Amino acid sequence: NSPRVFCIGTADTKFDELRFLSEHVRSSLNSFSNKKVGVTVVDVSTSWKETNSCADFDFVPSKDVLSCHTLTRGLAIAIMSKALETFLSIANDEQNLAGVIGLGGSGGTSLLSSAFRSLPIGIPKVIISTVASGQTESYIGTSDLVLFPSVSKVVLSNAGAAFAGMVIGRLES
Amino acid sequence: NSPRVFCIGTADTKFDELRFLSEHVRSSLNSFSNKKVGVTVVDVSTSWKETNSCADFDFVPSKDVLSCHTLGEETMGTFADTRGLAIAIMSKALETFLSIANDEQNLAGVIGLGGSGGTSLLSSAFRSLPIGIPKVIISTVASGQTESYIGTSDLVLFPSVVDICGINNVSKVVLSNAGAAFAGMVIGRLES
Repeated sequence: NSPRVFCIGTADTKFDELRFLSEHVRSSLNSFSNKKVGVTVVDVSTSWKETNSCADFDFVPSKDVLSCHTLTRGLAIAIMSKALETFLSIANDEQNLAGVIGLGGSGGTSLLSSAFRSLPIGIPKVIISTVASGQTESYIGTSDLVLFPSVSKVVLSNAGAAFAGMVIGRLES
Repeated sequence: NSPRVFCIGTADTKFDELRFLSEHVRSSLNSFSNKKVGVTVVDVSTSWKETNSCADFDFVPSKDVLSCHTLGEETMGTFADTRGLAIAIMSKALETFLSIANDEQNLAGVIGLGGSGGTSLLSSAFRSLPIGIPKVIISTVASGQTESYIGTSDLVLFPSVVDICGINNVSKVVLSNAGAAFAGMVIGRLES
């Protein structure tokens, strides 16, 4: 362990999408840096998925995010969104969060958005979303949340690379 | 010419923000490289407030942008006033300039600043570029209705958050981030 970065998937995101992104983030982190940042891959899908792991990455399945939470645009999302928010409010409270990146459609975006913009301005926070070109006010609110429009390796690549950029340059100042 | 990157804005009012961000794009591009990409600041202002250089950056004045463009349909557009006609002609002249840079495959990326007016100017031209070339816009409008600006492209809007215009505490951290985000996209694409 070390300072962490999170690649996050929602229901929407297919395994191979998340793998490519995490792989590209890590690589790029290593490549941009001047010599280290870990890549924790987290699943926050509201529906079950036949996979509680992501290649060789430190993982945290949807059951675990959820676990750390106590009890309106869906109940499922309302629940998980909250559980995510608390989850990385902790890892940021440990001063061990260099940024977060996730992908989702309209549902997944609205899940990640709120959980993300609850993080201090300046903390790299990225969402590769299919609702980027449209009304974003409700997602970005009044914060520095970046929405990359849509997934495709070329766009996964630039998003991934853009995130590595913000992180590294923020940590190497 | 080596790969090249344009940091674009209306320097007549955003000079400090442009310099600052380019300062950051440049050092990040350096830092993150393993090898050499130039940073060119370019002015698209249409006001009397004329600007001739930006620190020690390669610089192209708004009249240089203008001079590579032949007038077209833009001239006969609507327009509440002549400022808006200047903005439209400039926007199209940017489109040509960028397009020329990309035909001469100098073009490794574009980034820009702007409010409502800048963002329309940069949008229109940034999206004429093929998908994949890094194109970012630090805009006070990213939080709102973006369909207009991004259309169907890969253009990314960075929200301006705003501790205000100019440079201070929290606009700085988004400018840095935007800068480094852009740098990583450019290097990553070139060293991939």
